[PDB]
Amino acid sequence: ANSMLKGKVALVTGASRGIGRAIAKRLANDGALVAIHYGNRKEEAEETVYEIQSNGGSAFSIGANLESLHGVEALYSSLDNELQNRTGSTKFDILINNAGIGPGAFIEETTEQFFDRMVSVNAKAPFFIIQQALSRLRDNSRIINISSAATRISLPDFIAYSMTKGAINTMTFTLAKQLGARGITVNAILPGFVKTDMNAELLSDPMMKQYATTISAFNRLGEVEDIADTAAFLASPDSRWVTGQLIDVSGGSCL
Amino acid sequence: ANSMLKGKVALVTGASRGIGRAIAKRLANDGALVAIHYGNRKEEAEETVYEIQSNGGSAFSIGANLESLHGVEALYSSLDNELQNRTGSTKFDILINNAGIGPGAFIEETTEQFFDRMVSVNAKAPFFIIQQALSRLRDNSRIINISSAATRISLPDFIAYSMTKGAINTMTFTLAKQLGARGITVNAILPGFVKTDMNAELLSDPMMKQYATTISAFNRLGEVEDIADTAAFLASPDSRWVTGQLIDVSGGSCL
Amino acid sequence: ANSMLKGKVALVTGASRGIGRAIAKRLANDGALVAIHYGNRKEEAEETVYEIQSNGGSAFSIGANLESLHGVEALYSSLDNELQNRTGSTKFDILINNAGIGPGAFIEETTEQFFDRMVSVNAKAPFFIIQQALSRLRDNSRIINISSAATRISLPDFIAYSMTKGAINTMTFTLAKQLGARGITVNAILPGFVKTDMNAELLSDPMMKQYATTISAFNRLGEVEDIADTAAFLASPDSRWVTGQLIDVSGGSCL
Amino acid sequence: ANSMLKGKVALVTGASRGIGRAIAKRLANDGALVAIHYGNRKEEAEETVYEIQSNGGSAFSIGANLESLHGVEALYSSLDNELQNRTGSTKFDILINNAGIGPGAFIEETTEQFFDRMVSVNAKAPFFIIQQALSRLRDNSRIINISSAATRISLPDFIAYSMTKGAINTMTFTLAKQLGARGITVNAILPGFVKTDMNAELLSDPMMKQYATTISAFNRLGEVEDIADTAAFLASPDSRWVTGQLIDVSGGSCL
Ligand SMILES: NC(=O)c1ccc[n+]([C@@H]2O[C@H](COP(=O)([O-])OP(=O)(O)OC[C@H]3O[C@@H](n4cnc5c(N)ncnc54)[C@H](OP(=O)(O)O)[C@@H]3O)[C@@H](O)[C@H]2O)c1
Ligand SMILES: NC(=O)c1ccc[n+]([C@@H]2O[C@H](COP(=O)([O-])OP(=O)(O)OC[C@H]3O[C@@H](n4cnc5c(N)ncnc54)[C@H](OP(=O)(O)O)[C@@H]3O)[C@@H](O)[C@H]2O)c1
Ligand SMILES: NC(=O)c1ccc[n+]([C@@H]2O[C@H](COP(=O)([O-])OP(=O)(O)OC[C@H]3O[C@@H](n4cnc5c(N)ncnc54)[C@H](OP(=O)(O)O)[C@@H]3O)[C@@H](O)[C@H]2O)c1
Ligand SMILES: NC(=O)c1ccc[n+]([C@@H]2O[C@H](COP(=O)([O-])OP(=O)(O)OC[C@H]3O[C@@H](n4cnc5c(N)ncnc54)[C@H](OP(=O)(O)O)[C@@H]3O)[C@@H](O)[C@H]2O)c1
Ligand SMILES: [Cl-]
Ligand SMILES: [Cl-]
Ligand SMILES: [Cl-]
Ligand SMILES: [Cl-]
Ligand SMILES: [Cl-]
Ligand SMILES: [Cl-]
Ligand SMILES: [Cl-]
Ligand SMILES: [Cl-]
Repeated sequence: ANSMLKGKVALVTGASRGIGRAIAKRLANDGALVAIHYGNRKEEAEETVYEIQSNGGSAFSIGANLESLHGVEALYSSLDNELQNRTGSTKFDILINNAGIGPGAFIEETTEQFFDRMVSVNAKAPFFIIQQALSRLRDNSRIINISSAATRISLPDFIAYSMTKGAINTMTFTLAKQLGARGITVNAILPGFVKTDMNAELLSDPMMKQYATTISAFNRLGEVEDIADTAAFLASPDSRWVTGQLIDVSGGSCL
Repeated sequence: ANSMLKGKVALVTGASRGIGRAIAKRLANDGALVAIHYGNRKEEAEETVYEIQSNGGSAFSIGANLESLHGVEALYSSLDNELQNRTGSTKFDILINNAGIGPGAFIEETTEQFFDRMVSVNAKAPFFIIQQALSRLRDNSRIINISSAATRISLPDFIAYSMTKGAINTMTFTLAKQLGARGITVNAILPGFVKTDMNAELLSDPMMKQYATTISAFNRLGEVEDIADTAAFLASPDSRWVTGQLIDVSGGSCL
Repeated sequence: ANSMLKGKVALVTGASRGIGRAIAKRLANDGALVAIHYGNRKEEAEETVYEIQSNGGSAFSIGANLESLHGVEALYSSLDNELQNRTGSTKFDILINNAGIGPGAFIEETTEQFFDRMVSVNAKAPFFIIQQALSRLRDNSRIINISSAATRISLPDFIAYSMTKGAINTMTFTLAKQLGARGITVNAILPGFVKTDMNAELLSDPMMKQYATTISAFNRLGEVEDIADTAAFLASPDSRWVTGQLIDVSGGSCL
Repeated sequence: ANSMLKGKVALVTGASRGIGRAIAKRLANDGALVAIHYGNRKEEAEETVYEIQSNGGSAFSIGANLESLHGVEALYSSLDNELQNRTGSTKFDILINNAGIGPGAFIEETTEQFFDRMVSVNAKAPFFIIQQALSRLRDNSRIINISSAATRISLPDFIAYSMTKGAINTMTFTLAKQLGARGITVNAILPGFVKTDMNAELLSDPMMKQYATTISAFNRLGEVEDIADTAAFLASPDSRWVTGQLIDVSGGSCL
C-alpha cells in the first residue's frame, strides 16, 4: 500500500470481478477511496470491497444496471449519496469506464437486438457516464476507458464488439482535446486476451488458447494485474502529459 | 473515355446530393449501372439520373428511409426487383455506404435521442446494409464506406458524429479480413471539409471558412469530385490489392 | 493503352526489373514518357524499354549508381540531357522512388557497413533525388515512394531495412505538407510480399512461402501488377486530394 | 517515498541537461543507480550527480562522443569498468536512448554532411547502443527510446530530424517482438515542445511561443518533468505488459 492517490476518489464501473476488480484493488492500494460499481452481482462487489479493506484501503459498493440511461442516472444518485456522506461533497478525481459485455457474432449472425445491446452497454453508457461525470470531476482529473486490442487486430467473429470499442477509441481522442482545458486527461487501455470470465469458455478450447498465448511477444496470456498496473499510471499525477492516447496493454500481441 | 467499370453494377446510398451524387456520376461515367438511393424526396435523385443519362450513362433511383432497419429491408426489396428486370440477376459489384447525417453537439449538449439517431443512421444502417449485401455481392466486389477525417482530427463539437465514424473505421478493417476469401475488398474514404449546399452554412462564417480552407496542404476547400475521383479507384479492378484501409481524402488536412 | 497520363513525363528509379519495371510499363501504357533508371543492369533496362515500345509507349533508359550522391547528380545530368532532346525542357511530372535493396540481418548481425549502405541506398538517395527533383517538377506533380509493410508488421530479421523504410514513411508525410502549396502530392506505397528477385531465395523455402502466402486476406502472394496498378492511381490527376498517405498494398496482410 | 526501482541500474544517454537530466533525476529518486552519460564536457553531468546525491540517490557520470561508433565502444568500456566495481557485475536493467541533436533545415537547405550527421547521431548511435546493450541487459529489462511528436505532426523545417526519429519509431516496434522472449520491453516516448535552455531560442519568438503553447490541449509548454514522469512508468516493473509502443507525451498536441 502507498499514498500516490491519497485524497483522491475513484469510480470503477464493473468492479465486481475481472479487470475492474483488479483496477479497483490497485487504486485503493495507492490510497484512493474507490466506488465499486456492479451491474447486478452485489455479493461479488461486496467481496471486492472486503479485499480492499483487508489490505488497509477504503471502498464501498453501489449497483446500477447500465443497459439504460436510467441506470446511469441511478449510478450517480447513489455515488452522490455515498460520497456526500463520506467526504462532504459529490466531487471525484478518477473515472474508469470498464464495465462491458463481449459476446461473439460474425456479421451474418448479428441481429438488430444484439447490435443495439452492444452499443447500449459498451458505447452509449460510457459516453453518458462521462457526460454526467463532468459536473462532478475536479480539475486535473483522469478518465480511463477500457477498449480492446480488437480495434487493432481483426476479429470478424466479434465484429459488433470491435465496432463499439472503435467508438470508444474515437471518443477518447476527441474528448481529450476539450477536457485538457480543465487539466483532465482522457486515455484508453486496449487489452489483449486476459484470463477473466468474459473469455473463460472461449479460452477453454485448446486451439483458441494456443492462438491467444502465442500472439503475445511474451508467449503468455495477460493477467488482470497487467491491466491494473497500467491503469494506476494513467490514474496518477505522473501521467499529466499523456492524453488522448490508445495504450496497448496486450504484451506486444501481433506486433 | 474511361470504361473501367463496364458491366459493373453499383449501389450508392444517400446520393441525392453532395458526395453521394458525385460518386454516382463518376461511377456511371466509368461504365457502371448505378442505383441512386435517396432517403426522402426523389426529385434530386431523378435529376441526377437525367444528367447521367444525358451524358450516355445508365442509372435509376430507389427511395428508402434508412433511419430504421425496415428501410434497409425496403431498399433491398426494390433493388432486387429493379436489378432482376434490368440485368437478369439480383447480384451486384460495388457498394458505396455514403448515406449519413452530421449535426453537431458537444458532449454536454448531446441528448439520448440525438445520440441514438446518430448511431442508427451512421453505424447501424451501414452495418445492416453490408449484411444484406453479402448474399448479393459477386466475388471480386468492392465495398467503400464514407467515413470522416474527424476520426483523425479532433472535433469535440461533433463528438457523437465522430464516434459513429470510428465505428465504421473499425468495421471496415475487421470485415476486410473476413471478405478476402471471396476477393471482396472493404475500404473507407475519410473526407475533410467538402463544399456542398449542405455544408455551406457551417461554411458561411468567414472565420470557419479560413480555418477549413488553410487546414488543407493545398489551401482550398475539398470538392465533391475530389472524393468521387478516389472512390472511382477503390471501385475499380485496379484496387484489388488494397483492402481494410482508411484512405484520407482531405487534401492533406492537419498533416 | 490509354491517355490518362498523355503529355506527362515520369522517372522511375530501379525500373530494370521487378516492381519498378511493372510500374514503368503501367505508366507508359497510360501515355507517359517514362525514364527507366537502372543502377548497373543496362540490358535489363533496355528490355523494359523494348517492352514498353512494343506496346506503343515511349521510354528510354539511363543509368546511375545511387549508392552515392555523385550518382544522384549523374541521374539528373542524364535525365536533363535526354528530356531536353526529346521535349525541349528538363521538366517532369511524376517521380517514383522505387530503387532499393533489402538484405536481411537481425540487430546482433548488423555491421556498421551494412547499416550505412542500407541508409545510403534506401533513405538518403530518395531524399536527395527528391531534393533535386524540386527544380524540375511542374506544379501538380506526383511523388510516390515505395516503402514496405515491414513498417507495420514486425520483421526483426530485417530490422535495418525496416528502419530505412520507416524514415521514408516519415519523409512522405512530412514533405506532403510543404509541397502541397505547389499542388504536388507525396504518398507512399507499402507492399507486402511480392514475387520478385529481392525475395526469390527467401521465398524458395516452403515454410517462408506458406507464411508469406497465408498472411494475406486473399491467401496469395502479391504480384508486381498489384503494386503498379495502385501507383497508376497515385500518379494520375484523379488522386489530387490524397497526399501524405501510407497506402498498404499487401492484400490485407496481417489485418 | 518511491522505491519502485530499488536495486535497478540505469543508463541515460545525453543526460547533461534537458530531458535526459530530468529522467536521470527521476530514476535516481525512484531508487535506481544511474549512469549519466555526456557527450562533451563533464561539468553539467557532475552537477546533476551532486544534486542526485544530495537528495539521497546514487549516480555517476561517463563521457563518450556518440558522433561515431568508436564513442559507443568507449561508452561500454567505461560502463563495464564502473559497474563491475560498483555492483559486482557489468549487467544492467534500464536503457534510455535520449542522446540526440535537432537542428533545422528544409529539404532544399539540407546538405549531405547535415543529413549524414543527423543519421549518425539520432538513428545509427541508438541502434548500436542497443546492439551492445543486449549482452548486458538482464531479463525483464526496459529500453526507452526518446523520439519526437514530429513523427506524428509534420514539421518540414525539421525534415531530416523527423526522418531519423521515424527510423527510431520503426526500430522500437520491430525489436519489441524479438526481445519479448527475454521479458525485455522496448518503447518510445514522443515529446512535443519542451522548455529547456536549449530550446529557448526557437522559443524566443513570441509568435512561435504562442503556437507551441496553444498546440497542447493543456495550453502550456511541456516541461522536462512531464517527460521524466512518463519515462519512470516505462522504466518500472509495472509497465511489463506495454511493449512496442509509441507513447505521445506532448500534452495532447494537435489531437
Ligand atoms: N478480458 C479480456 O480478454 C478483455 C480484452 C479486451 C478488453 N476487455 C475489456 O475489459 C473490460 C472488463 O472486462 P472483463 O473481462 O473483466 O469483463 P467481466 O469479467 O465480464 O466483467 C464485466 C464487468 O462489467 C459489469 N457489467 C456487465 N454488464 C453490465 C451492465 N449491463 N450494467 C452494469 N455493469 C455491467 C459486470 O458487473 P456484474 O458483475 O454485476 O455482472 C462486471 O463487473 C470490458 O470493457 C472488456 O471489453 C477485456
Ligand atoms: N461534407 C463533408 O464535408 C463531409 C466530411 C466528412 C464526411 N462526410 C460524409 O460524407 C457523407 C455525405 O457527405 P455530404 O456532406 O455530401 O452529404 P450531404 O450533402 O449532407 O447529403 C446527405 C445525403 O445522405 C442522405 N441521407 C441522410 N440521412 C439519411 C437517412 N436517414 N436515410 C436515408 N438517406 C439519408 C441524403 O439523401 P436525401 O437526399 O434523400 O436526403 C443525402 O443525399 C456522409 O456520410 C458524411 O458524414 C462529409
Ligand atoms: N518485392 C517485395 O516483396 C517488396 C516488398 C516491400 C517493398 N519492396 C520495395 O519495392 C522496391 C522495388 O523492389 P523489388 O522487389 O522490385 O526489387 P528488385 O527486384 O531487387 O529490383 C531493385 C531495383 O532497384 C535498383 N537498384 C538497386 N540498388 C541500386 C543502387 N545501388 N543504385 C541504383 N539502383 C539500384 C535495381 O537496378 P539494377 O537492376 O541495375 O540492379 C533494380 O532495378 C524497393 O524499394 C523495395 O524495398 C519490395
Ligand atoms: N526539447 C524538445 O522539445 C524535444 C522534442 C522532441 C524530442 N526531443 C528529443 O529529446 C532528446 C533530448 O531533448 P532535449 O531538448 O532535452 O535535449 P537538449 O536539451 O538538446 O540536450 C541534448 C543532450 O544530448 C546530448 N548530445 C547531443 N549530441 C550528442 C552527441 N553527438 N554525442 C553525445 N551526446 C550528445 C548532450 O550531451 P552534452 O551535455 O554532453 O552535450 C545533451 O545532454 C533528443 O533526442 C531530442 O530530439 C526533444
Ligand atoms: Cl476475476
Ligand atoms: Cl472503507
Ligand atoms: Cl451538393
Ligand atoms: Cl429513375
Ligand atoms: Cl521481374
Ligand atoms: Cl520511345
Ligand atoms: Cl535544461
Ligand atoms: Cl561522477
